[PDB]
Parts: sequence; structure tokens; C-alpha cells
Amino acid sequence: ELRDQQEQVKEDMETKCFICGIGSDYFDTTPHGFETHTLEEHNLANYM
Amino acid sequence: AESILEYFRPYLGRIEIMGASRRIERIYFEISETNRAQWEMPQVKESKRQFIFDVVNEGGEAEKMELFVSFCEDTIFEMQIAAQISEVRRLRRLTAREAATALAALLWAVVARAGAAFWGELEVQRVKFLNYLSRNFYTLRFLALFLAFAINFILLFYKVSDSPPNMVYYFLEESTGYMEPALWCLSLLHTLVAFLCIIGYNCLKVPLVIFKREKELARKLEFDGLYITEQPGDDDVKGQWDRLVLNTPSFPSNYWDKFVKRKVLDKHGDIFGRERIAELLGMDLASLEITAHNERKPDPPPGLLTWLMSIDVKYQIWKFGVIFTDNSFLYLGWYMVMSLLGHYNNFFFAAHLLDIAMGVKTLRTILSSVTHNGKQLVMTVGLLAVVVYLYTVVAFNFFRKFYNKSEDEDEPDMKCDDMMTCYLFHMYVGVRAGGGIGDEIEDPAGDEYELYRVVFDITFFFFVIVILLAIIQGLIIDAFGELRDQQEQVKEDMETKCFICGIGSDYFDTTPHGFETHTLEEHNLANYMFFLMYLINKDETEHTGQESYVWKMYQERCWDFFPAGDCFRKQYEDQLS
Amino acid sequence: MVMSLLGHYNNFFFAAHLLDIAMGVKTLRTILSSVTHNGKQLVMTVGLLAVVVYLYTVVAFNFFRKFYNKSEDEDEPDMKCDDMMTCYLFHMYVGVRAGGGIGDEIEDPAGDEYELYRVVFDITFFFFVIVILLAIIQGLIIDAFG
Amino acid sequence: AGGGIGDEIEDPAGDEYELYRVVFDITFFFFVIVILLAIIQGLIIDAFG
Ligand SMILES: [Ca+2]
Ligand SMILES: [Zn+2]
Ligand SMILES: [Zn+2]
Repeated sequence: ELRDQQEQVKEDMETKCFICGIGSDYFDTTPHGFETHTLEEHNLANYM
Repeated sequence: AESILEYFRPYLGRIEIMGASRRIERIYFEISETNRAQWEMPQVKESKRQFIFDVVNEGGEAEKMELFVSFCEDTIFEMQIAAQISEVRRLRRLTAREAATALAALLWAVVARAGAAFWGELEVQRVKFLNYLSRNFYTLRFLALFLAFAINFILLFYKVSDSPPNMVYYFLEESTGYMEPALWCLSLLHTLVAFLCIIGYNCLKVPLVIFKREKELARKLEFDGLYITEQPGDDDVKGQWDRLVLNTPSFPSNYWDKFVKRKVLDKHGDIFGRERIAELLGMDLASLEITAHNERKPDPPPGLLTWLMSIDVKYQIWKFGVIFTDNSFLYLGWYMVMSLLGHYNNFFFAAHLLDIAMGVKTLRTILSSVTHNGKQLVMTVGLLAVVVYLYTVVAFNFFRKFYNKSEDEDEPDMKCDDMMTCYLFHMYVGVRAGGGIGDEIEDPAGDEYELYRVVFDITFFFFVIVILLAIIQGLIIDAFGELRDQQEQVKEDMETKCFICGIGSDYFDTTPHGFETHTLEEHNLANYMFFLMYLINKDETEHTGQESYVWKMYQERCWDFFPAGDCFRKQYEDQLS
Repeated sequence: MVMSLLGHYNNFFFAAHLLDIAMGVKTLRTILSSVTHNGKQLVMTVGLLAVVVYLYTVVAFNFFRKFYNKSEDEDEPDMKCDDMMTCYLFHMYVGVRAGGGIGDEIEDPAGDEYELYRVVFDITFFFFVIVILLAIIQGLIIDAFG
Repeated sequence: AGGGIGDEIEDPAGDEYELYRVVFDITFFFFVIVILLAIIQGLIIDAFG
């Protein structure tokens, strides 16, 4: 039960933006599209 | 033209790259015969299959592409090594020996179901000798496992007698008489292959671990300022030990790029002390380095074994530090010393059976589950040596009158008068019971405290017997689920993705076998390895327009020429289907 | 058929035709699949349990010989560790099937200068070849259902 | 029992059949004690999953 929780936490965090709902499939049509989206663009740390 | 197209299919490579127009383009080239031959090998394919598993459990950004190219240029060196070595009634009666032989044959058959296998004329033959050992290292290693079971079978007949045939450890074969001389022969033969395993490993494997280590140090000096700009970490030993090799005049020995010294001198030599770079990093007579490529390169006469004293002592100290800290080589060193120590007239040859584990595939797979949670599985034991102690202090000064061993007329053994001999009673005897410390302790009856004992025992049985041993038996069970779920995720993601693009099979299935050919005919992470071998073996004056564009980005270590998101069909969907 | 034919040899051999009970019922054979799903791996653990136990014999054959007696008075014709073959047979037949290991069926180490080399000896035996090497055999079957 | 029928039965020693008993007991302990009770304890565990 506990290990499945951690796997689900890491999975959803990795495949979603956590601020939008958009998955990595849309943000991967460009190289590193998702990697920058959660780093350069809105990334829940500039908001603080 | 069907004959030529059919005949040249195995050699006509094909990759897709993106560059020079911001559009995906295909590239064709010639895959050499030997390069194709050295790729279809049992050793290389397993190495590739190992890499795919690793890169997909720890998977991220273009780091994957950096790992892919770093792997791509490892097998190239591995290939170079591989090229230079090749030239209702009464049943019968069963005595001990018969059953032992039958069962040992059963065990060996189960294991083997793995199926593991003048002063100048010496040099040419010695190179063949070392090339011979390196060529067959697994078969010779498997031979040691033969001699580890053979010696231990013979050792399974000793006996002890105070009178020789101060105890005397005499064998006692069924007078077959054979066993005793065989042990002297087999032990001597064993330590020979144990010695030959090191020499075979030294001339076969460690040239690949030196090349690997020198690779990153050169990368972190040119494309990073490891020792120039910032510092090493001052806590990581590996980042600190290799500080000894920069001064050496032969730093990039195994690694290809022997001009990496001059490269960092041109990059970081301006904004830093141009002289100071030339002393941290060798470059004796930095002025003479300018004039080195002026006249010519005279060739010293070959004086091997005579003035071979001219060796970089500092470099060799560095190289030994890398070898002696290797995990695998240390094990091979440990295997040999015990065999050497086994000739001390002892059983020590019974510890070479453990290779049985660090050997068989399925057997080591099981040991992974035990060692997968090794860090956590110790803590439970540490938690079981706390809880048991926490019961001792409760029973040391409330239930002292019980821990006796029923010696009549005198009780010199009360196992709770002292704390140290009470904690030893609860750990050695209390845990290993099946009832706890209620089974090995007087029966609380009448004693005013017979309800403080019942609560005491059942709590002990509940906590430190059922629960604290269902965790140790539960951490192992979960380990199998953790490992099997990994393999399922590796196979699933590999099957439903391209591993070079990100495109799933849903897009590549609108056409019949669309995905099957996409990862076979189009970019398929095997022609890419064949492409680098093509460029490095082709002089720059002949590089075509596309080939030199890639070769330019490769030397800059920018991997933007991999498709990563678009492959020649999403690009040309509307044009022609 | 042959066993039934051999059963007319005036014998019980007709008691082996009960095993069809398995290669017959659906749910019953479904359970046997879990046992035989990891049959290849489940043998290796047993092979690993006949190595570890042996690896304890050589340690107890020449350090703890004075313990493996069966308390025969005035004479000891049965010391189960004087010979290697009769010591490896003691640790496999009796040592494993215990619940305590070989600390339950062996004299009590007390006083003996080696009473801390025995305590480390028994608890290691109970830890390794009793708890762990039987939580694997009981863990390979559990994972089979999953 | 916890040992099978080797715990409650005379000790096979000397008896010409003392290797047909050792194979007899350990097989009994292996099959009808460890395995056929790790299934009953394994069917319940899988039920929660
Ligand atoms: Ca040209
Ligand atoms: Zn977003
Ligand atoms: Zn693709």
C-alpha cells in the first residue's frame, strides 16, 4: 500500500504540470518541451 | 534492381536526424561487414540489453541521449579489445557414499543447467599466451566452479581420531584410496586457475574500466572546470584521487583523445594563468609544446625489458588505485587468496562455493530480493535488539525469581541476576522459541504476579515474535513484487515507445506494421551506433554535407541532431502517405 | 494405466491414482500452477539451502565438536560430528527442521570458553537458514499468485 | 508439528532404512508443512491485494 503510493506520487508529478492539467504528451512535440515547461515557465516556485 | 537491393540490404544503414534546416531528414551510409559482425555477438547484445534496462528505470532529459552516446563509444572500445585478442518387501540398502554421490550429481546437474562453458622470441609467444587467457575467461572461470565442487566433495569424508591411523584430521575414503592423492592434485590445479582468472581479467576487463574513468575526467576538464574553475568536491574520494594523474606525461593512455591537454589549455588558459594551467596539468616546457609539431617525430629504438624503466611511476600509482578499488577485481582477488590460503591444509576451500551465487543467473536473482532491502532489513533487526532489551529491564527487577534452570539443592545459574546475562538469555533463547520467554521460564502460578507474567509473555509473543518476524518475512516478499514490477515496466515502456522519439505506438499503428518497422527500418538505435563507427573511420575531407554537420555537433557534445519528437512521417504526413 | 496394471500385483499402487485428483479438478490445478510457476527458481533456493547448511558444518566440524552428543551415559558411540558425512546429515535432517536451528538440538554452551562463539553461531543459523531461507520459499509461492 | 512426522516417531539410526527415513521426513516437512501451509497463508495474503 505504501510503496504504491510513492509510485503514484512520482508518476503523476512527472507526467503532469501540477498547475495546468496538461500532460507531457502535449509538451513533448518540441525537444525538452516538458522539461522547460515545469522549469522555465510556471513552475510553482516563482509563484511563491 | 532486385538482386543488388537484396544483396546490399545488410550493409545499407539508415538513420534520421534533425538539423541544418529545422526539418527531419534521413541519412544513408555503408555499414561495414566487420562492424556488423562484431555487433551480432552474445557479449555485446547482453551489454546493450543491460543498458536499455538501466536507462529506462533512471530516465530523464537529454541525459538519456548523453548516456546513449557514451554507451555508443564504449562498445567501440570494447570492440577494439575483442579484435586484438582473436588470432511390501525389503528395498536395497543405502550407504553414505552412494547417496552422497547421487545427490551431489543432482546438485551439479542443476547448477550446470546454466551451461556456463632468446629474449625476443618470448614476446611473440607471450602475447599469444595472454591473448589466449583473455579469449576464454568465462570457460576458465567456470572451471574453478568445477574444482570448487570437486575439492569439497573430497573434503566431505574427513574424520577425527585421537590416535593417528591433538586430534588428527585423517581422510577416510572407502579405500578407493584415490581420494587422497586427488586432493593434492586438485588443490594445486585449482589455485592455478584462480591465479589465471586474475591475469585473464587484467588483460580483458580493466582496460575498459580505465578508459571509462579517463573518459569522464577529460570531459569534466574540457567542457567543465572541474579542477580549473571550481574544485573537486573535497569529500568524494574518486574526484580527489585522480588529481594525481594530471601531472603525468601519459594521462590519456587508453582513451582516444590524446590532445585533450591542449584543448583545455586553449579554453580555460586565457582567463586563467596560462602558465598556471601549464603546471597543474603537465605541459613541461609549454613553449616547447608550441615547437613540438614543427620538424618531425623521431622514433626511439625498441628496447623492451632493457630500459623499460622509463615508466610513469606517478601514473602507475594512479592506475593501481583505480584497479584495487574496483568491486569486481577485489572479489577475484578474494577468490584467489582463499585458494592460496586453502593450501594451508584446511577447509578454506569451502568458501569458494559461494561463487555458486555470484555465478548462476537465477540464483543471483533471488539474492537480489534479499539484498534489495538490505538497508531496511538491518533496521528491523536493530529494532529487534531494542525491543528485547526493553523487556530485559522489565524482567530484571520484577520477575527475577523465575529465570532459573532447576538445579537441585543449589542454583549457580540464575539467568537474570546480572543484566548482561539476562539480555543474553532473552536474545539467544527468548527470540528463538515459538512462545517467547514464556516457554523457557518457570510457570507463573499462584505467584502474586501471575497476571503480570501472562501480560508479559503474550505481549512478548505478540510483538517480538509474530510482528517483528512478519516484517523480516514481509520485506523479502515485497522485494519480489518490487523487482518484477520493474521488469514489467521496462518491457512495457520499451514496447509502447520509440526510445528515440517520444511517439507512442498509437500514432505508428494507423498503417499495418507501422510501429514494427519504425523501430526496425527507420531510426532504431542500432544504426546510430553504426553511424559513429562510420564517421570516426572516414577522413574529414570526404564527409558529406550531412555527415560533417553531425560530426560538428558530436565534437561539441550537443545532441540536438537526434529526432526527439518528430520522425519523417509526422513531418511528411500530408505530403505523401 | 500401467500403475493400475501394476496395481493388480496385490498392492496399494492404486493409491497413486489419486493424484489425478490434481491433474483433473480446475481450481485444484490452478493452485498447483502457482507452485510450479516458479519451479525453476524454487529449486535454486533449496540448492542454496543445501550450500548454507554445509557451510555451517565445516565451521562446526572443527570448532564445536564437543557438543554434538546425544547424552548416552558412560559411553558415547553417537557423536554426530566426529565424521563430516554424519555431521552434514545432522545439520540437514535435524538442524533445518527445528524452530531454533541447531541450538535446540545440541548441548548448551555455558561456561565453555566458546560460549559466545556458539551464541553467534546459533542465532546466525536461525537468522539465515531458518527465517530468511524459508521466507523465500514461502515468498516465491505468494508472489506466484500475484 | 513443526518437523513433520520425524518429530513424533522413533529415531532412525543404524536401521538399514536410515536414509529412506531421512528422505521420508524431509520430503514430508518440505511438501506438507512448508509449501502446503504457505499456500493457505498465501491465499489470504493475496486476498487483501
Ligand atoms: Ca569534401
Ligand atoms: Zn502547466
Ligand atoms: Zn521514433
